[PDB]
Amino acid sequence: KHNMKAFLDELKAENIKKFLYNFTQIPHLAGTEQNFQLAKQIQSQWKEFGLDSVELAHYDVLLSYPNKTHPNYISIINEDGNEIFNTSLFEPPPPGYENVSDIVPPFSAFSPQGMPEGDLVYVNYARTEDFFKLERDMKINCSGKIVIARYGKVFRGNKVKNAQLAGAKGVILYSDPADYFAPGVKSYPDGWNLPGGGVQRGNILNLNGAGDPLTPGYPANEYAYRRGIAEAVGLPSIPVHPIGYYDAQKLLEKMGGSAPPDSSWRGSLKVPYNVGPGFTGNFSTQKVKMHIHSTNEVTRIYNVIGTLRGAVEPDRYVILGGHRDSWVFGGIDPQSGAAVVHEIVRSFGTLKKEGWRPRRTILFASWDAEEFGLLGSTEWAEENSRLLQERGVAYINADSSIEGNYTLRVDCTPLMYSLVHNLTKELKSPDEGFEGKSLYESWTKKSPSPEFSGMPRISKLGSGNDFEVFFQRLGIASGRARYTKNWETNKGYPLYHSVYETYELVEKFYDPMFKYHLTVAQVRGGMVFELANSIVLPFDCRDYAVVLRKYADKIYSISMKHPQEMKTYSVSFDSLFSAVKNFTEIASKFSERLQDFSNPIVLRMMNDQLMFLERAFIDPLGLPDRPFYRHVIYAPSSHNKYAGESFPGIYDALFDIESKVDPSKAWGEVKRQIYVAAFTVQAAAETLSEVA
Amino acid sequence: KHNMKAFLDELKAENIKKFLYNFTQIPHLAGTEQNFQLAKQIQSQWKEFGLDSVELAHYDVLLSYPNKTHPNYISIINEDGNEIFNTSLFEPPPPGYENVSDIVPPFSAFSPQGMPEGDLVYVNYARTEDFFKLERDMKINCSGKIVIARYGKVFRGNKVKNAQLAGAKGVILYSDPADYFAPGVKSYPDGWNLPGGGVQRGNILNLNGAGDPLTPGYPANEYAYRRGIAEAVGLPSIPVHPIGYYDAQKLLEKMGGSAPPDSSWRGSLKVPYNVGPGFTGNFSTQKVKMHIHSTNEVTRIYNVIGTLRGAVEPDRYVILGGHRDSWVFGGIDPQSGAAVVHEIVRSFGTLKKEGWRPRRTILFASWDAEEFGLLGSTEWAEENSRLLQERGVAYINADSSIEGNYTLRVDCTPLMYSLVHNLTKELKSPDEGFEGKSLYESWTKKSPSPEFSGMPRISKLGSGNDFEVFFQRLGIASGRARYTKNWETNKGYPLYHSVYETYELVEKFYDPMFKYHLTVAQVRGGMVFELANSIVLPFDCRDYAVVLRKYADKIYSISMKHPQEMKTYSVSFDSLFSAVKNFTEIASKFSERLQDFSNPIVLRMMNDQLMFLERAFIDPLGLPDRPFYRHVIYAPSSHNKYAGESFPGIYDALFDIESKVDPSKAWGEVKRQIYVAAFTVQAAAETLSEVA
Ligand SMILES: *[C@@H]1O[C@H](CO)[C@@H](O[C@@H]2O[C@H](CO)[C@@H](O[C@@H]3O[C@H](CO)[C@@H](O)[C@H](O[C@H]4O[C@H](CO)[C@@H](O)[C@H](O)[C@@H]4O)[C@@H]3O)[C@H](O)[C@H]2NC(C)=O)[C@H](O)[C@H]1NC(C)=O
Ligand SMILES: *[C@@H]1O[C@H](CO)[C@@H](O[C@@H]2O[C@H](CO)[C@@H](O[C@@H]3O[C@H](CO)[C@@H](O)[C@H](O[C@H]4O[C@H](CO)[C@@H](O)[C@H](O)[C@@H]4O)[C@@H]3O)[C@H](O)[C@H]2NC(C)=O)[C@H](O)[C@H]1NC(C)=O
Ligand SMILES: O=C(O)CC[C@H](NP(=O)(O)OC[C@H](NC(=O)CC[C@H](NC(=O)c1ccc(F)cc1)C(=O)O)C(=O)O)C(=O)O
Ligand SMILES: O=C(O)CC[C@H](NP(=O)(O)OC[C@H](NC(=O)CC[C@H](NC(=O)c1ccc(F)cc1)C(=O)O)C(=O)O)C(=O)O
Ligand SMILES: *[C@@H]1O[C@H](CO)[C@@H](O[C@@H]2O[C@H](CO)[C@@H](O)[C@H](O)[C@H]2NC(C)=O)[C@H](O)[C@H]1NC(C)=O
Ligand SMILES: *[C@@H]1O[C@H](CO)[C@@H](O[C@@H]2O[C@H](CO)[C@@H](O)[C@H](O)[C@H]2NC(C)=O)[C@H](O)[C@H]1NC(C)=O
Ligand SMILES: *[C@@H]1O[C@H](CO)[C@@H](O[C@@H]2O[C@H](CO)[C@@H](O)[C@H](O)[C@H]2NC(C)=O)[C@H](O)[C@H]1NC(C)=O
Ligand SMILES: *[C@@H]1O[C@H](CO)[C@@H](O[C@@H]2O[C@H](CO)[C@@H](O)[C@H](O)[C@H]2NC(C)=O)[C@H](O)[C@H]1NC(C)=O
Ligand SMILES: *[C@@H]1O[C@H](CO)[C@@H](O[C@@H]2O[C@H](CO)[C@@H](O)[C@H](O)[C@H]2NC(C)=O)[C@H](O)[C@H]1NC(C)=O
Ligand SMILES: *[C@@H]1O[C@H](CO)[C@@H](O[C@@H]2O[C@H](CO)[C@@H](O)[C@H](O)[C@H]2NC(C)=O)[C@H](O)[C@H]1NC(C)=O
Ligand SMILES: *[C@@H]1O[C@H](CO)[C@@H](O)[C@H](O)[C@H]1NC(C)=O
Ligand SMILES: *[C@@H]1O[C@H](CO)[C@@H](O)[C@H](O)[C@H]1NC(C)=O
Ligand SMILES: *[C@@H]1O[C@H](CO)[C@@H](O)[C@H](O)[C@H]1NC(C)=O
Ligand SMILES: *[C@@H]1O[C@H](CO)[C@@H](O)[C@H](O)[C@H]1NC(C)=O
Ligand SMILES: *[C@@H]1O[C@H](CO)[C@@H](O)[C@H](O)[C@H]1NC(C)=O
Ligand SMILES: *[C@@H]1O[C@H](CO)[C@@H](O)[C@H](O)[C@H]1NC(C)=O
Ligand SMILES: [Ca+2]
Ligand SMILES: [Ca+2]
Ligand SMILES: [Cl-]
Ligand SMILES: [Cl-]
Ligand SMILES: [Zn+2]
Ligand SMILES: [Zn+2]
Ligand SMILES: [Zn+2]
Ligand SMILES: [Zn+2]
Repeated sequence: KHNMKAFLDELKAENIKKFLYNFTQIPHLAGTEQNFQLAKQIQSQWKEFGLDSVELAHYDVLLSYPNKTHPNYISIINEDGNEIFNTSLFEPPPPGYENVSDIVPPFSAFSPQGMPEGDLVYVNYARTEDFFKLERDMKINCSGKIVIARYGKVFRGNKVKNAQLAGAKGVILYSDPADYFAPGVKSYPDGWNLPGGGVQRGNILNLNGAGDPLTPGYPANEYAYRRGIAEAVGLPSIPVHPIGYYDAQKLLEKMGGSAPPDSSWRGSLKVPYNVGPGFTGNFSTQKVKMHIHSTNEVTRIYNVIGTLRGAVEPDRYVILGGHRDSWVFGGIDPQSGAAVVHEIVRSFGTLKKEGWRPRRTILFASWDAEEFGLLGSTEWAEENSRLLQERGVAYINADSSIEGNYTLRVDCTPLMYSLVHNLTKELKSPDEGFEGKSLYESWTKKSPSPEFSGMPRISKLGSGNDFEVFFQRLGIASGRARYTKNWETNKGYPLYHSVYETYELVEKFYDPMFKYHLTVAQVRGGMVFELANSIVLPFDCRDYAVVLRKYADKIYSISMKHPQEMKTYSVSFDSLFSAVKNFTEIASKFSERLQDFSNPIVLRMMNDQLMFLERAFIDPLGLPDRPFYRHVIYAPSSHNKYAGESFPGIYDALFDIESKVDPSKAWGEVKRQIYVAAFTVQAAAETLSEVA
Repeated sequence: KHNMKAFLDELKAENIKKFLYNFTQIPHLAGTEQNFQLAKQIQSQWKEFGLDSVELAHYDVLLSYPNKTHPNYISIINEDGNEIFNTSLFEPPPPGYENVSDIVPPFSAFSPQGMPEGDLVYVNYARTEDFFKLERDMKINCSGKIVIARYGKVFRGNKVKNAQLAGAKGVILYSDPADYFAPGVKSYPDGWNLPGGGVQRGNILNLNGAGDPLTPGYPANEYAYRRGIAEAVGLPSIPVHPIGYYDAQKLLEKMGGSAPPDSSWRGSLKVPYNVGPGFTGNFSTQKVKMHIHSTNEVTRIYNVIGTLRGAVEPDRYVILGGHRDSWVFGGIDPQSGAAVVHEIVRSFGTLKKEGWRPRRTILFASWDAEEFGLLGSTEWAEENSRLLQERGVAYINADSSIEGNYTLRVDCTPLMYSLVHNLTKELKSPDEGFEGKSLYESWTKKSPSPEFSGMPRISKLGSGNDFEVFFQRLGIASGRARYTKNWETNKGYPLYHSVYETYELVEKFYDPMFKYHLTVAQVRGGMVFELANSIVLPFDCRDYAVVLRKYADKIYSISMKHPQEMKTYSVSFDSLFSAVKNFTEIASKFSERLQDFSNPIVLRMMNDQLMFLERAFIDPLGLPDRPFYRHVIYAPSSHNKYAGESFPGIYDALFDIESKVDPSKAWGEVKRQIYVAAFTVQAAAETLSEVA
C-alpha cells in the first residue's frame, strides 16, 4: 500500500547523515559561487529523486559583505590615537578546517561604513526595557555614545533599531558566556560550547516583512525598478560589529560610570558590568574606535523549486520550504533542516516512481539568502503571490532540525494543532526512557502545555524565518517543528552562526544516531503528507476559536491595567468578545457540517472554506506602518522579530501608553484597533457560515 | 424547458412600467424615512417573488443635508452690503407635484458651511486643462476668488478639487443650455429639456473609492471607530452650490476682465463669458456672496440583499446590483434601473417556483446612498470583502436603464466582450427600422467599434457608480449596459438630478412602450443568466490580451512625445510589451485547454482560473495615494471620476511631466510604474499557465 506509513518508513537516518555531511564541507554563503553550485546539485538530485519539474528561480537582491582587503575591527585608542588593543580579524578555525578558503569573517550584514570613536555605554540585551531602564530610571544618555550589547533574548535587528533610536553612533554586539556557555560543558571542539574567540554572524535589518530592501512589494527580477540606497527598507544608519567574549572582556573590564542596576544586567565575565558611559579613572581618556568597511551590493540569488503534481487537486499547493544559504558551514543552521527536506523529497519520489501521486500538489523549496533577511522566499512569494493567495493550502518550514536533543518543539497556526497531535501519537519517541512510547507521550511529558492537562506545548509562530511571507503577509496556514533543549535547566544553541557550527558538532554532540533528525523528518514529512493527501483538509477551525478567546482575555487584561483611562475614553472590548463568541458558535456548526456530508463540489467548497480561513485574518491595509504584516491575529513582536505577538494591532496601541503625550489620541487608536480586530474576527467567522 | 429563453420571455415591459411608476411617486433620498419604507417594500416583494433569503444590511454613514430653516442661496451684494439679486430657494415644481412634500432643494452634498464674498472668475468646465489655460496661459489667479463653472464633461467632484487647488474660496456650479438644452426640443413639461429654473443636485466628494468618509477600509457598523471630521476622506474645504441657467445669467452677464480665450469657453447664454475676475466698470464694486448652511450627519442607510442559492456551485456569486436612493423622484436615475432589476428578480423567481435553480448563486442588491458617494455598495463590500474576493464571479450594475432612445451602450471588462456579443445576437432589436433584426445588428450599425469592422463599440468601465468597489478595489469582473443617445448629433441627459426627472418624463418622452427598458432587462438579465448558469464561465481571456496590447501601444505613444527624456533616463517599455506578448501566448494556450477537457475538479480548476483572472490585476499596495484603486489596468481618471483610464499608474506618472521640477525623479517614477504594470500583466498571465 501507498499510504503515510509507506512514506514514513522510507525515510532513513543514514541518508539524512550522508546529506548533512555533503552539505557542510564548504561554506555556502548567499550570493557566492559555492552556493550557486549547491543550488545546481540540489536541482539535479531532486530531478533524479523523481519530481515532475525542478527549476531555479533567481533574483538580484541587496546583500552585504566585508571588504577582503580592508578588514573590520574594533580598537581601544589611547589619548594619542594609538590603537592599544584590537578585536580579532577572524575566528580561529576548528581542527582540520584551518586551510578551508572563503570563511567569511565575523561581521554584521548591512552595517554602513564608518569609523566612529567614542565612550562606551553597556546596554545589557539592548531590549526596549533595557533602554527604558537606562534613559528613564538611570538618566543615562546614549546620544553620541558607542553602545555595547550582549546577544540574546531578542532579534539582533531590534537591538540595533533600539540603539539607533536612543542616539547611539555605533553598536558592538558580543556573546556573553552567561547566554552562550552552558555550565559543565566544554568549548568546541571538545564540547558544544562557544569558545572565547567564537563570534555570531547575522544581519541587523529591520525589514518588517519587506524582503529585498530595494524592491518592496515586487520581485527583484531582471527589469525591476530599484529604490536608491537612501530609500531602501530596513538598513541601519550606524555601524555595527559582533565580537566574542575574550574581546568583549577587554572592552568591558575598564568601564566606569554607574554600576549595573541589578543582577539581571550582569553576565558571567569577571567584570563589573558597569553601564558607563566611558572607562574608570586611569583610562578615562581612552576611547573605543570601530572600523567598518563592509559594502552592500546587488547580487544574484537562486531558489530551487521542485514540483510534485497532485493527482486530483493539482491547483492546491502544500509547500515544504527551508533555506540553503549559511553564514559558514551551516552544520545546524540550515543544513540539518535541508538534509531532512532532501530525504523527504527522496521518499516522496520513491512512492511516485511506483505510480503514486499525492492528491494535492506538493512544492519543495530550497531558499537562498534567508540569512540576509528572508530574501529568497519573500521575492519568490512576491512574484507568485496571486497563485499562492488562491491555491496555497499550507506552508511547512524546514530550517534547523535540531537546537538541542531533549524534546519536540512545534510552532504553528491553531489550524494545525489537531493534525500535529494526531500525527505525533502515531510516531515513535526517539528519547531515552521512552522506548516503545509515542512522540506525543514523550513530548507531552517533557513539554506540558501550560493551560491543558495531558497536551503538549505548541507555540504561536513568531518570525525570523522563511514562513514569514507565507503566514503574516499572505495568510497561508503555516507550521514548523524541530528538536529543542530543556528550557528549565538551561536559559538558542551556543555555536549559532559561528565557524564552529560544523558537521562534527552535530555528529559528535547533538545527534550521533541521527534519530532526532529522523523524528523531525517524520513530523515535517508526515504533516506535508496529510496536508497533501487527506480528502478533507486536516484543519480544525474550532482550535482557532479556543485561542482567539485566550488572546482576547489577554489583551483585555493588558488594557485593564488602566481602568481610569478606559472609563474616560469609553474603551470597550465588548465587540471583540462578541466576534470571538460568534466565531466559536459558527466554527462549531461548520465542524458539524464537515462531519455530515463523495459529492466532490460540496467537498471542494468545504475544503476552500478550510483553506481560506487563515486567509480571512489578512487585512489588506496591513498593520500601522508595517504594510507587509497583514495578519490581524499574529505579527512578529515590534520589540523582537523572533517572538509572535497576538492581536498585535491592539498590543502595540496599548504598549507604554501611559507615556504618550496625548492620551486622548492614544486611547482613540486603541479603540480603532479593537474595532479592526473585532471586525476581522467576525469576517473570518462568516467565511465558515453556509455560503448561500 | 428552463433555459435562458424561458427566463427572457417571462420579462414584461408592462411590469417594468408598473414598477417604475411605483418607485417614483415620492422622493427616496438616502437616509430618509421614505427610502427606508421603499427598502422594506423591495425586501417584502423580493421574498414574494421567491428568493431564498432577503435581508437588509444597514450602515451608519456620513450624509449631508440642507438646513430646512436656514436655506442656501447666492447673492450679488452692492457696495453697501444690500443683496440686490438672490438665486432661487427651490426649483418650481412640475405640474401636479406642486404639493409634494420633502423635495430636497438644490444643493451640493458635503459642502462645508460658509458665507464667502468675493469676485467671480469663470473657469469653463473647471477641468484640469481649463485651470492650466487660466493660470499658465492667461495668467489669471484664482486665489481668494469665487469660481463659477458649468457642469459637464467631468465629474463635479473633480471640478471642486481643481478649484480648491487653484485657491478658490467658493464654487458655483451651473447648467449651461449649451450642455443641457438640446436644440429644437422644448423644456419640461413640454419636452425633455432643462428649464431655466432647473438645477442639478449631486455630491462633490473626492473619495477615490473609500466609501463612507469616516470609515475607510472597514464597514460602518454599530461599533465602528470613526474618523473625526477633520480627518474624513474626500470632503471639500470650500462652499459649493448649484444653480440653473436663469440664475447663472444674472451672475455672468456683468463679468469683466479678460475675454474668453476661444469659442470652446462660450456656452449658449447671451453673455460674453468673460473670465473675470470681477464685474465690468459700473458694477466693479459689487461682489458675489454665498450662504451655505448644510450639515454633514452620520445617518443610517439600508441595502436590500436577495439570495438565489445555486444548485451546483452555491459558493460562487454572480451579483446584479443597482441603487435605490434618488435625489428627488429618480424617474431615470436610478428607478428606471431598479424597476428593471425588480422585473429580473420576478422572472428568476417564476423559474425557481417551477423547481429551477441557477448553477451558481445569484445575489441581487438594492444599494442605498449611492448618490452620496457609492456608500451602500462600498460599505457592504468592505464588510463582505473576503467572501467576494474568494467567491465573486461577476458584478453586473443596474442603474439608469435609459439616458436616450437611440442605441445600446455597454461598458465592461474585456472578459465579458464575447458574452455580450453572443447575447446581443440572440436578442431582438427594439429600434425603429430594425424590426426582425438582432440587437447586435442595430447596435453595431449605430455605434460601430472605432477599430474593428462589423463589431459594436464597448467602452472600458470608468466610475461614479456602484461597480466601483467590486471592479477597481476587489477585481471582480464587472459590466453595465443601458440605452443611450446618439453622441454625433448631440454632445448625459438634460433633466439629470433635477425635480423634473419624473415618471412622466420617461413615459412621455423617453420610452412610452417600455421597449428600451425591456431590451435593457434582457441584456442585464441575460448576462446574469449566462454568468450564473453556463457550465464553463463565459469569459474569454484572449479578449484581455487584445486590449492590453492596445493600451500598451497607447501609453508608449504618450511617453514617445518626450524622446529626449526617454533617452536620458533610459525609459523602456520593453518589459511591458514582453509581458503583453506572454499574456497573449499563455491565454491562447489556456483557451485551447478550455476547449479540450464532466471531470468536475478539472472543470472547477479552469473556472477558478477564469474567475481569478480579473482578480490577478489587483495590486494589494494600490495606486499612488489611492489605496482603494487597486486594479493596475483600469482606474477612474484622476481628472474625471466618470472616465476610465488605462495603465493609470503610468498615465498619471506621465501626465504633465514636462512641468515637473525634478525630471530625474519624475522619469524614475514613470519607470517604476512601467515595472509594476509589466510585472502585474505577467503575473496575471501566469495564473492561466498549467497549475503544476
Ligand atoms: C455576533 O453575532 C450576532 C448575531 O447573532 C450579531 O448580532 C447583531 O448585533 C448588531 C449590533 O449590535 C445588531 O444591530 C441592531 O440591529 C437592529 C436591526 O435589526 C437595530 O434596530 C439596532 O439599532 C438600534 O439600536 C442600537 C443599539 O443601541 C442604536 O445604537 C441604534 O441607533 C438603533 O436605535 C442595531 O443596529 C443586530 O441586529 C444583531 N444581529 C442579529 C441579532 O441577528 C453581532 O453583531 C456579532 N458580533 C460582531 C462583533 O459582529
Ligand atoms: C515573457 O516570457 C519569457 C519566457 O518565454 C520570459 O523570458 C525570460 O526572460 C528573462 C529576463 O530577461 C530571462 O532571464 C535570463 O535568465 C538567464 C538564466 O536562465 C540568465 O543567465 C540571464 O542573466 C544574464 O543576462 C542578463 C541580461 O543581459 C544580465 O543582466 C545578467 O546580469 C546575466 O548576465 C537572465 O537573467 C529568462 O531566462 C527568460 N526565461 C525563459 C526564456 O524561459 C520573460 O521574462 C517574460 N516577460 C516578462 C515581462 O516577465
Ligand atoms: O532576517 C531574519 O528575519 C532572520 C534571519 C536569520 N534566521 P535563522 O538564523 O536561520 O534562524 C533564526 C532562529 N534561530 C535562532 O537560534 C535565533 C537566535 C537565538 N534566539 C532564539 O532562538 C530566540 C527564539 C525565540 C525568541 F522568542 C527569542 C529568542 C539567539 O539569539 O542566539 C530560527 O531558527 O528561526 C537570523 O535570525 O539571523
Ligand atoms: O459619488 C459618485 O462616485 C457618483 C454618484 C452619482 N452617480 P449617478 O448620478 O447615479 O450616475 C453617474 C453617471 N450618470 C451621469 O449622467 C453622469 C452625469 C453626466 N455625465 C456623464 O454621463 C459623463 C459620463 C462619462 C464621461 F466620461 C463624462 C461624462 C453629466 O455630467 O451631466 C452614471 O450613470 O453612471 C453622481 O455622479 O453624482
Ligand atoms: C555531494 O554529493 C554530490 C552528489 O553525489 C556530489 O556531486 C557529484 O560528484 C560526482 C562524483 O564525484 C560527479 O560526477 C557529479 O557531477 C556530481 N553530481 C551532482 C552535482 O549532482 C558532490 O561532490 C558532493 N559534495 C561533497 C562536498 O561531498
Ligand atoms: C591594531 O591595528 C592597527 C592597524 O593595523 C595598528 O596600528 C597601525 O600600525 C602600523 C605599523 O605599526 C602603522 O604604520 C599604522 O599607521 C597603524 N594604523 C593605525 C590606524 O593606527 C596597531 O598597532 C594595532 N594594535 C595592536 C595592539 O596590535
Ligand atoms: C484527529 O483524530 C481525532 C480522533 O480520531 C479525529 O476526530 C475524529 O474524527 C472522526 C472522523 O471524522 C469523527 O467521526 C470522530 O467523532 C472524531 N473524534 C473526536 C472529535 O474525538 C480528528 O478529526 C483528527 N484531526 C484531524 C484529522 O485534523
Ligand atoms: C407600490 O407597490 C406596493 C406593493 O403593491 C404598495 O405597497 C402595498 O400597499 C398595499 C395595498 O395598498 C398594502 O396592503 C401593503 O402592505 C403594501 N405592500 C408592501 C409594502 O409590500 C405601495 O403602496 C405602492 N406605492 C405606491 C406609491 O404606489
Ligand atoms: C435676498 O434675500 C435677503 C435675505 O432674505 C434679503 O435681505 C434681507 O431683507 C430683510 C427684509 O428686508 C432684512 O431685514 C434682512 O436684514 C436682509 N438680510 C440680509 C442678509 O441682507 C434681500 O432683500 C433679498 N434681495 C432681493 C433682491 O430679493
Ligand atoms: C460566443 O459564441 C461563439 C460562436 O459559437 C463561441 O465560440 C465557439 O465555441 C464553441 C464551443 O466551445 C467552439 O467549439 C467553437 O470553435 C467556437 N467558435 C468560434 C471561436 O468561432 C464562444 O465560445 C462564445 N463565447 C462565450 C460563450 O463567451
Ligand atoms: C576595499 O578596500 C580597498 C583597500 O583599501 C579599496 O581600494 C576598495 O575600494 C575596497 N573595495 C570595495 C569598497 O568594494
Ligand atoms: C543627550 O545629550 C545630547 C548632547 O550631546 C543632547 O543633544 C540630547 O538632548 C540629550 N538627550 C537626552 C534624552 O537627554
Ligand atoms: C544530549 O543529551 C544529553 C542527555 O541529557 C545531555 O547531557 C547533552 O547535554 C545533550 N547534548 C546537547 C548538545 O544538548
Ligand atoms: C438650522 O438653522 C437654524 C435657524 O437659524 C439653527 O437654529 C439650527 O442650528 C440649524 N440646524 C442645524 C445646524 O442642524
Ligand atoms: C495669487 O494672489 C495671491 C495674493 O492674494 C498670492 O498669495 C498668490 O501667490 C498668487 N498666486 C499665483 C499663482 O499667482
Ligand atoms: C426618441 O427618439 C426620437 C426619434 O429619433 C427622437 O427624435 C427623440 O429626440 C428621442 N427622445 C429622447 C428623449 O431622446
Ligand atoms: Ca521585492
Ligand atoms: Ca467604510
Ligand atoms: Cl524551522
Ligand atoms: Cl448602470
Ligand atoms: Zn541563521
Ligand atoms: Zn536558518
Ligand atoms: Zn445620480
Ligand atoms: Zn444613479
